[PDB]
Amino acid sequence: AERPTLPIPDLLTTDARNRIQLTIGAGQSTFGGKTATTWGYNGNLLGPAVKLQRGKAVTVDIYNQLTEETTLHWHGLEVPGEVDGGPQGIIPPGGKRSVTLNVDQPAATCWFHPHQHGKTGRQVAMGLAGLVVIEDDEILKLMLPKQWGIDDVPVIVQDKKFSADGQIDYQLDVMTAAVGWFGDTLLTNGAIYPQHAAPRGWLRLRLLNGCNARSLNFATSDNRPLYVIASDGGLLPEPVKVSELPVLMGERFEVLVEVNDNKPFDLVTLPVSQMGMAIAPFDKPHPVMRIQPIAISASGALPDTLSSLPALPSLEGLTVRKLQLSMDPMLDMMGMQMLMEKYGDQAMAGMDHHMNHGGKFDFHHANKINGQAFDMNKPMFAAAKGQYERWVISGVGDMMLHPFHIHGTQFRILSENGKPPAAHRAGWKDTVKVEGNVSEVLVKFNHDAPKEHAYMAHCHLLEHIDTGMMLGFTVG
Ligand SMILES: [Cu+2]
Ligand SMILES: [Cu+2]
Ligand SMILES: [Cu+2]
Ligand SMILES: [Cu+2]
Ligand SMILES: [O-]
Repeated sequence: AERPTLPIPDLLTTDARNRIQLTIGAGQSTFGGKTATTWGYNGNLLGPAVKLQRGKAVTVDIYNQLTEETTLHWHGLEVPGEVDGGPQGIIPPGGKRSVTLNVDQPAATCWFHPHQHGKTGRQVAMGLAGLVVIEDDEILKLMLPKQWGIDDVPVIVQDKKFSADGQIDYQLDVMTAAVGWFGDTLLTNGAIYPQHAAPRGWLRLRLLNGCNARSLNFATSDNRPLYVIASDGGLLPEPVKVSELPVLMGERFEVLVEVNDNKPFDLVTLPVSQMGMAIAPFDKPHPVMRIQPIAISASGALPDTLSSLPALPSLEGLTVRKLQLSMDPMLDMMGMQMLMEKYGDQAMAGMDHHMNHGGKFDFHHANKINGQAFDMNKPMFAAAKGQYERWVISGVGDMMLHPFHIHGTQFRILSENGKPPAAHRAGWKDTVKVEGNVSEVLVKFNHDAPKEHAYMAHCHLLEHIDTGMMLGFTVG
């Protein structure tokens, strides 16, 4: 049997009333020939790509047809707290909420997903994620590959595991609270190892790591390079050639890759040094999708220059905020123990050389920032509006991977886990690696967020969010 074609999310623009309609609902999908209940936006699984233009306002009407509450957060969008769709942005089951997004940031690939309090991991695992394609005047002048689903394609990479009956096997338990929910089956826009037919020339891939907990590292099967043109928050100043591209949970990169006649190749993910993530089949390079060259010329360009990246400002005088991540030691130890007991030594491959005691010992509030498991009723601080701040985020105290994400902003990384950032990570980012060390970012918030619709700052390993590793903050 041939590989299925790569599914392409619909690219959705506004109607005459200036509205985009998103319906959140349950349906069925098929994986390895077996039906599973899944959730999607405007469909059974995943979601569309919402197209936004800088300087234009759109209204999004969001219909929750689930039987449980949800929220809809626009990861990477610089919007006021009131429309941010964090855990306070509740959409009742069977209800509708509308938001007006006044887009004011550069071209970028962002995404959207639920932020339901304590249930974000489950709701993403069940299928809910969509994309956001922001354009501006600058990017169109570059003449990059631009034919959606032909030479400009989104690639949403996610793992799942399934029970014997075919259903998605999600659990938030002591093991997954520590190390995350991860699986043995890799999906690419919902499909298992699809093919994508691409014209000769440049192919633009908009890569999203949509896994709950699994870090990825993209490369090609024949070692042809990837030319990174954009990070979370938009274009780099010029392309950065890489042989491999690590991507943390919730991160996006756009790359160009060459397509040549008669030479199919795979996009793959290489084994990562993260606990639990190198269990077979992920102990070896794992195909993500096959690129099948078509002998028709593609028109897109890889320009020498992409955008202007402003200089980092002087750091003296700027407010320095400390955010100390932590995990309860006992529940960290217990989750790791359960991982080791289940999978053995392979659960640490590639790393460096039972009674009820009450609510005090509950893993549901075991993970914390500044000594506090997330309290939706108490923002931890008020950040300045329109002012650069230096946020220092420490994971010293444990060795888990914490891709740290801050709502309401695109920031510049100053130190990523104790080193200056790689060139392709030195531009606009909404995520920074924290793993047993300290990161520092330069952040600015252009929009207000009140106590009642506060911004969040959190680890993007979803099971850590749901077990407390998040804080709220206000702006303005
Ligand atoms: Cu996110
Ligand atoms: Cu976000
Ligand atoms: Cu974490
Ligand atoms: Cu978030
Ligand atoms: O998020």
